[PDB]
Amino acid sequence: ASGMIVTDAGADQPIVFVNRAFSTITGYAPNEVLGRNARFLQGPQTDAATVARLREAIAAARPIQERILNYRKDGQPFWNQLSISPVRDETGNVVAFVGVETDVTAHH
Amino acid sequence: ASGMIVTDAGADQPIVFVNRAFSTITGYAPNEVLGRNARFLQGPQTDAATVARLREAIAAARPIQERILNYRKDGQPFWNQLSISPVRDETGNVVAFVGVETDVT
Ligand SMILES: Cc1cc2nc3c(=O)[nH]c(=O)nc-3n(C[C@H](O)[C@H](O)[C@H](O)COP(=O)(O)O)c2cc1C
Ligand SMILES: Cc1cc2nc3c(=O)[nH]c(=O)nc-3n(C[C@H](O)[C@H](O)[C@H](O)COP(=O)(O)O)c2cc1C
Repeated sequence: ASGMIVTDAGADQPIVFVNRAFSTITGYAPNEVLGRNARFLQGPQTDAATVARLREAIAAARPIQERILNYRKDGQPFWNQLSISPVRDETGNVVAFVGVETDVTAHH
Repeated sequence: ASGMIVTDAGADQPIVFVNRAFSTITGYAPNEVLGRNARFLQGPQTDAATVARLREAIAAARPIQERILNYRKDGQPFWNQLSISPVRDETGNVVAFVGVETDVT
Protein backbone atom coordinates (compact mmCIF):
# COMPACT_ATOMS: atom_id res chain seq x y z
CA ALA A 1 0.00 0.00 0.00
CA SER A 2 1.23 3.56 -0.76
CA GLY A 3 1.52 6.29 1.83
CA MET A 4 -0.15 9.66 1.44
CA ILE A 5 0.98 12.94 3.02
CA VAL A 6 -1.14 16.13 2.81
CA THR A 7 0.55 19.42 3.69
CA ASP A 8 -0.46 23.05 3.96
CA ALA A 9 0.36 25.03 0.78
CA GLY A 10 2.27 27.83 2.50
CA ALA A 11 5.10 28.65 4.89
CA ASP A 12 7.22 25.43 4.66
CA GLN A 13 4.35 22.96 4.03
CA PRO A 14 3.67 21.43 7.46
CA ILE A 15 1.98 17.99 7.36
CA VAL A 16 -1.76 18.17 8.11
CA PHE A 17 -2.76 14.53 7.35
CA VAL A 18 -1.17 11.13 6.74
CA ASN A 19 -2.89 7.86 5.84
CA ARG A 20 -2.33 4.50 7.58
CA ALA A 21 0.16 3.22 4.98
CA PHE A 22 2.39 6.26 5.70
CA SER A 23 2.82 4.88 9.27
CA THR A 24 3.39 1.30 7.96
CA ILE A 25 6.14 2.55 5.59
CA THR A 26 7.86 5.14 7.83
CA GLY A 27 7.26 3.88 11.40
CA TYR A 28 5.91 7.33 12.45
CA ALA A 29 2.46 7.75 14.06
CA PRO A 30 0.39 10.76 12.91
CA ASN A 31 1.10 12.46 16.32
CA GLU A 32 4.84 12.34 15.53
CA VAL A 33 4.60 14.12 12.13
CA LEU A 34 1.65 16.58 12.18
CA GLY A 35 2.89 20.20 11.91
CA ARG A 36 6.33 19.17 10.56
CA ASN A 37 7.85 19.55 7.09
CA ALA A 38 8.34 16.04 5.59
CA ARG A 39 12.14 16.64 5.24
CA PHE A 40 12.62 14.73 8.57
CA LEU A 41 12.27 11.59 6.35
CA GLN A 42 15.71 12.40 4.84
CA GLY A 43 19.14 11.56 6.22
CA PRO A 44 22.85 11.40 5.44
CA GLN A 45 22.73 9.22 2.26
CA THR A 46 19.79 11.18 0.75
CA ASP A 47 20.83 12.64 -2.66
CA ALA A 48 21.17 16.47 -2.29
CA ALA A 49 20.43 17.05 -6.02
CA THR A 50 17.10 15.16 -5.64
CA VAL A 51 16.21 17.27 -2.57
CA ALA A 52 17.05 20.44 -4.60
CA ARG A 53 14.68 19.35 -7.41
CA LEU A 54 11.89 18.77 -4.81
CA ARG A 55 12.58 22.15 -3.17
CA GLU A 56 12.40 24.05 -6.50
CA ALA A 57 9.27 22.17 -7.71
CA ILE A 58 7.36 22.73 -4.43
CA ALA A 59 8.34 26.46 -4.35
CA ALA A 60 6.90 26.75 -7.93
CA ALA A 61 3.86 24.51 -7.07
CA ARG A 62 4.94 22.17 -9.95
CA PRO A 63 4.15 18.42 -9.77
CA ILE A 64 7.29 16.27 -9.33
CA GLN A 65 8.18 12.57 -9.05
CA GLU A 66 11.50 11.37 -7.59
CA ARG A 67 13.01 8.21 -6.11
CA ILE A 68 14.59 9.42 -2.84
CA LEU A 69 16.36 7.64 0.02
CA ASN A 70 14.40 8.16 3.24
CA TYR A 71 14.62 6.82 6.79
CA ARG A 72 12.08 5.21 9.11
CA LYS A 73 11.61 6.69 12.60
CA ASP A 74 14.14 4.18 14.09
CA GLY A 75 16.66 5.03 11.30
CA GLN A 76 16.17 2.10 8.85
CA PRO A 77 16.67 3.36 5.27
CA PHE A 78 14.08 2.82 2.53
CA TRP A 79 13.76 3.96 -1.09
CA ASN A 80 10.71 6.20 -1.51
CA GLN A 81 9.09 6.48 -4.94
CA LEU A 82 7.64 9.92 -4.15
CA SER A 83 5.06 11.85 -6.22
CA ILE A 84 3.96 15.36 -5.12
CA SER A 85 1.26 17.53 -6.69
CA PRO A 86 -0.37 20.80 -5.70
CA VAL A 87 -4.11 20.81 -5.02
CA ARG A 88 -5.60 23.91 -6.73
CA ASP A 89 -8.99 25.63 -6.69
CA GLU A 90 -10.48 26.70 -10.02
CA THR A 91 -8.89 30.22 -9.68
CA GLY A 92 -5.49 28.38 -9.60
CA ASN A 93 -4.81 29.10 -5.87
CA VAL A 94 -2.82 26.27 -4.23
CA VAL A 95 -4.98 24.85 -1.39
CA ALA A 96 -2.53 22.08 -0.30
CA PHE A 97 0.09 19.66 -1.52
CA VAL A 98 -0.47 15.90 -1.72
CA GLY A 99 2.41 13.41 -1.75
CA VAL A 100 2.28 9.67 -2.42
CA GLU A 101 5.10 7.48 -1.07
CA THR A 102 5.78 3.92 -2.25
CA ASP A 103 8.51 1.86 -0.55
CA VAL A 104 10.43 0.43 -3.56
CA THR A 105 13.23 -1.11 -1.36
CA ALA A 106 13.77 -4.91 -1.62
CA HIS A 107 14.17 -5.09 2.20
CA HIS A 108 14.12 -8.92 2.41
CA ALA B 1 -10.50 30.48 0.86
CA SER B 2 -11.50 27.12 -0.72
CA GLY B 3 -12.51 24.03 1.23
CA MET B 4 -10.69 20.73 0.82
CA ILE B 5 -12.06 17.24 1.53
CA VAL B 6 -9.85 14.13 1.44
CA THR B 7 -11.54 10.71 1.34
CA ASP B 8 -10.46 7.09 1.22
CA ALA B 9 -10.54 5.58 -2.31
CA GLY B 10 -12.97 2.70 -1.59
CA ALA B 11 -15.84 1.64 0.74
CA ASP B 12 -18.03 4.68 -0.18
CA GLN B 13 -15.21 7.31 0.13
CA PRO B 14 -15.49 8.24 3.82
CA ILE B 15 -14.02 11.67 4.66
CA VAL B 16 -10.62 11.35 6.40
CA PHE B 17 -9.54 15.05 6.43
CA VAL B 18 -11.06 18.51 5.93
CA ASN B 19 -9.28 21.87 6.02
CA ARG B 20 -10.36 24.97 8.00
CA ALA B 21 -12.16 26.59 5.04
CA PHE B 22 -14.40 23.48 4.68
CA SER B 23 -15.83 24.32 8.16
CA THR B 24 -16.05 28.07 7.36
CA ILE B 25 -18.06 27.29 4.17
CA THR B 26 -20.29 24.39 5.35
CA GLY B 27 -20.65 25.15 9.12
CA TYR B 28 -19.71 21.51 9.97
CA ALA B 29 -16.84 20.76 12.39
CA PRO B 30 -14.43 17.95 11.38
CA ASN B 31 -15.81 15.57 14.08
CA GLU B 32 -19.32 15.94 12.47
CA VAL B 33 -18.11 14.78 8.99
CA LEU B 34 -15.12 12.40 9.44
CA GLY B 35 -16.05 8.83 8.43
CA ARG B 36 -19.08 10.02 6.36
CA ASN B 37 -19.52 10.27 2.57
CA ALA B 38 -19.68 13.97 1.50
CA ARG B 39 -23.20 13.45 -0.02
CA PHE B 40 -24.69 14.73 3.31
CA LEU B 41 -23.94 18.23 1.88
CA GLN B 42 -26.74 17.65 -0.70
CA GLY B 43 -30.42 18.45 -0.14
CA PRO B 44 -33.89 18.79 -1.69
CA GLN B 45 -33.00 21.10 -4.67
CA THR B 46 -29.64 19.38 -5.53
CA ASP B 47 -29.62 18.42 -9.25
CA ALA B 48 -29.81 14.59 -9.52
CA ALA B 49 -28.03 14.57 -12.93
CA THR B 50 -25.06 16.44 -11.37
CA VAL B 51 -24.92 13.87 -8.54
CA ALA B 52 -24.99 11.00 -11.11
CA ARG B 53 -22.04 12.58 -13.02
CA LEU B 54 -20.05 12.74 -9.75
CA ARG B 55 -20.98 9.10 -8.97
CA GLU B 56 -19.74 7.89 -12.38
CA ALA B 57 -16.53 9.99 -12.23
CA ILE B 58 -15.63 8.65 -8.76
CA ALA B 59 -16.43 5.04 -9.85
CA ALA B 60 -13.98 5.46 -12.80
CA ALA B 61 -11.51 7.63 -10.78
CA ARG B 62 -11.87 10.42 -13.41
CA PRO B 63 -11.31 14.11 -12.53
CA ILE B 64 -14.56 16.11 -12.60
CA GLN B 65 -15.78 19.62 -11.79
CA GLU B 66 -19.42 20.51 -11.11
CA ARG B 67 -21.35 23.47 -9.72
CA ILE B 68 -23.66 21.69 -7.23
CA LEU B 69 -26.25 22.99 -4.78
CA ASN B 70 -25.21 22.06 -1.23
CA TYR B 71 -26.56 22.94 2.23
CA ARG B 72 -24.73 24.31 5.28
CA LYS B 73 -25.21 22.57 8.67
CA ASP B 74 -27.86 25.27 9.48
CA GLY B 75 -29.77 24.21 6.29
CA GLN B 76 -28.89 27.33 4.18
CA PRO B 77 -28.32 26.44 0.48
CA PHE B 78 -25.06 27.48 -1.25
CA TRP B 79 -23.51 26.92 -4.70
CA ASN B 80 -20.43 24.68 -4.40
CA GLN B 81 -17.91 24.91 -7.27
CA LEU B 82 -16.61 21.38 -6.63
CA SER B 83 -13.56 19.77 -8.23
CA ILE B 84 -12.61 16.15 -7.46
CA SER B 85 -9.47 14.28 -8.50
CA PRO B 86 -8.09 10.86 -7.62
CA VAL B 87 -4.73 10.58 -5.86
CA ARG B 88 -2.77 7.78 -7.56
CA ASP B 89 0.52 5.98 -6.92
CA GLU B 90 3.06 5.38 -9.76
CA THR B 91 1.37 2.04 -10.73
CA GLY B 92 -2.00 3.91 -11.05
CA ASN B 93 -3.62 2.50 -7.86
CA VAL B 94 -6.08 5.05 -6.37
CA VAL B 95 -4.89 5.96 -2.84
CA ALA B 96 -7.54 8.62 -2.07
CA PHE B 97 -9.76 11.31 -3.56
CA VAL B 98 -9.29 15.06 -3.04
CA GLY B 99 -12.16 17.54 -3.48
CA VAL B 100 -11.91 21.33 -3.52
CA GLU B 101 -15.06 23.31 -2.67
CA THR B 102 -15.45 27.01 -3.51
CA ASP B 103 -18.58 28.85 -2.30
CA VAL B 104 -19.61 30.69 -5.54
CA THR B 105 -23.11 31.72 -4.25
C1 LIG C 1 3.06 16.88 0.24
C2 LIG C 1 4.54 16.69 0.44
C3 LIG C 1 5.05 15.45 0.71
C4 LIG C 1 6.41 15.21 0.86
N1 LIG C 1 6.86 13.96 1.11
C5 LIG C 1 8.18 13.75 1.21
C6 LIG C 1 8.71 12.41 1.45
O1 LIG C 1 7.97 11.43 1.56
N2 LIG C 1 10.05 12.31 1.55
C7 LIG C 1 10.90 13.36 1.41
O2 LIG C 1 12.15 13.15 1.49
N3 LIG C 1 10.47 14.61 1.18
C8 LIG C 1 9.15 14.82 1.09
N4 LIG C 1 8.70 16.09 0.86
C9 LIG C 1 9.67 17.13 0.57
C10 LIG C 1 10.17 17.93 1.70
O3 LIG C 1 9.06 18.34 2.50
C11 LIG C 1 10.90 19.18 1.20
O4 LIG C 1 10.05 19.92 0.31
C12 LIG C 1 12.19 18.87 0.45
O5 LIG C 1 13.10 18.26 1.34
C13 LIG C 1 12.85 20.05 -0.24
O6 LIG C 1 12.92 21.19 0.59
P1 LIG C 1 14.18 21.45 1.54
O7 LIG C 1 15.45 21.50 0.67
O8 LIG C 1 13.80 22.78 2.09
O9 LIG C 1 14.16 20.35 2.59
C14 LIG C 1 7.33 16.33 0.72
C15 LIG C 1 6.81 17.59 0.48
C16 LIG C 1 5.45 17.81 0.33
C17 LIG C 1 4.95 19.19 0.03
C1 LIG D 1 -13.16 13.85 -2.23
C2 LIG D 1 -14.63 14.01 -2.44
C3 LIG D 1 -15.23 15.22 -2.14
C4 LIG D 1 -16.58 15.44 -2.34
N1 LIG D 1 -17.13 16.64 -2.02
C5 LIG D 1 -18.44 16.83 -2.24
C6 LIG D 1 -19.07 18.10 -1.95
O1 LIG D 1 -18.41 19.06 -1.50
N2 LIG D 1 -20.39 18.20 -2.20
C7 LIG D 1 -21.14 17.19 -2.72
O2 LIG D 1 -22.37 17.39 -2.92
N3 LIG D 1 -20.61 16.00 -3.03
C8 LIG D 1 -19.30 15.80 -2.80
N4 LIG D 1 -18.75 14.58 -3.10
C9 LIG D 1 -19.57 13.60 -3.80
C10 LIG D 1 -20.32 12.61 -3.00
O3 LIG D 1 -19.45 12.10 -2.00
C11 LIG D 1 -20.81 11.47 -3.91
O4 LIG D 1 -19.72 10.88 -4.61
C12 LIG D 1 -21.84 11.93 -4.92
O5 LIG D 1 -23.01 12.36 -4.23
C13 LIG D 1 -22.22 10.85 -5.93
O6 LIG D 1 -22.42 9.57 -5.33
P1 LIG D 1 -23.82 9.04 -4.78
O7 LIG D 1 -24.77 9.04 -5.96
O8 LIG D 1 -23.47 7.66 -4.25
O9 LIG D 1 -24.22 10.00 -3.68
C14 LIG D 1 -17.39 14.35 -2.88
C15 LIG D 1 -16.80 13.12 -3.17
C16 LIG D 1 -15.44 12.92 -2.97
C17 LIG D 1 -14.82 11.60 -3.32
